[PDB]
Amino acid sequence: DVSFRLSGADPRSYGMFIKDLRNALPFREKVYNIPLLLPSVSGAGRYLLMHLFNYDGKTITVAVDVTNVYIMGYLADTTSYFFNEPAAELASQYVFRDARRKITLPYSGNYERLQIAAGKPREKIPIGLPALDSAISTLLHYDSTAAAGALLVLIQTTAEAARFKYIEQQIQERAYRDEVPSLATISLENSWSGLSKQIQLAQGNNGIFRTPIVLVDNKGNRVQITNVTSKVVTSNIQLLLNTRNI
Ligand SMILES: Nc1ncnc2c1ncn2[C@@H]1O[C@@H]2COP(=O)(O)O[C@H]2[C@H]1O
Repeated sequence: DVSFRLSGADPRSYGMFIKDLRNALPFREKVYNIPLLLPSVSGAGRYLLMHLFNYDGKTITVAVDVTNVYIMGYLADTTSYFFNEPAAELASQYVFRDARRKITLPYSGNYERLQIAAGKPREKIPIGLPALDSAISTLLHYDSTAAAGALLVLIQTTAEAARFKYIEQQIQERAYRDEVPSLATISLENSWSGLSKQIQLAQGNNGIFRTPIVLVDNKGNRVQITNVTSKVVTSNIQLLLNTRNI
């Protein structure tokens, strides 16, 4: 398992949590020095448990699929909650079995579906460590509209920070003050599957992307990624989605 406590949290302790989260995801190889997530994991081993504590020390446990860093569902006290999608229904056979009741949320975990349920797109929802405190508090007691927003904060401050060093550093900048995600943050979230695919294809194409990827850089400017010498490949991306799952 991995844990993060908002009480006494600082940029350093958040960084240690994101390092713990990356290190809990299995890999058999690295592609251009980036861990390659597994094509498949059978049984309960597919799911990592993340224990998150708000400023007041109240806790949820979040189940994460270790093949793709997707959040499946979470446990709050004696109630489990799962996304309305087949991967999450399967997860509910293995995690949080001892919950008194299991609620299926009225949405999948897709960003587009969560944004419709929340009533706002990601670009308008402030993120940061205070926002994550609020999200844990929201998820402790069922409210499906509030939960959608809280889940968009939770996904970006955990899974997306695990995937990209830049996003980890953006949340560190928001340790004591929330701010809507940067243009580069949204670009990277949207591009993870595409970048993962092109980096794996670059093995066999001399490090050259078969299809260049258009991103937004840390200054808000267009950058076209053509090959593995790009900063996004050498420094930023931390995990690759296996091409078998694309
Ligand atoms: N259970 C989930 N199902 C689908 N997407 C999820 C889930 N949990 C978190 N996400 C995020 O929603 C996003 C939608 O497709 P993405 O390529 O952007 O990557 C995904 C994940 O980062």
